Amino acid sequence: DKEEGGDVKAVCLTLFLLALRARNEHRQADELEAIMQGRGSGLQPAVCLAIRVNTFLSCSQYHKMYRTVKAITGRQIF
DNA sequence: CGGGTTTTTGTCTGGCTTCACACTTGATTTGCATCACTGTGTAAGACAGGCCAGATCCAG
Repeated sequence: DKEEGGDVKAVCLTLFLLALRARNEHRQADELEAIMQGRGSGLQPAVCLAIRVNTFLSCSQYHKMYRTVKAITGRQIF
């Protein structure tokens, strides 16, 4: 917070990417980049909105599907 | 119109990873084209024509 402005999460993921590249890995690096950016392993709200609308899903139906996926998989895809 | 002072970076430098890259063939798994059909088209209004009724007219 003294000289680097004061953003904690930024320094955190930067140090993690540096320590990861130290191990010269690309798989994990790309995974965390996609997670932190919001492009892989998890849909944007507009994307799931388009899916729910263009497939005629009811709100109740969509909630049922969301609940089932979250219960079985354990990871929030929608 | 271009001098100071940190940012922003590709290297120099050579030596350690973790993935990349030739071949099979028999499956196994995805991806995509094809075919006979579907729904949404969904109540009233204008006009001519036959028919008596009753008004319009005729003549003893």
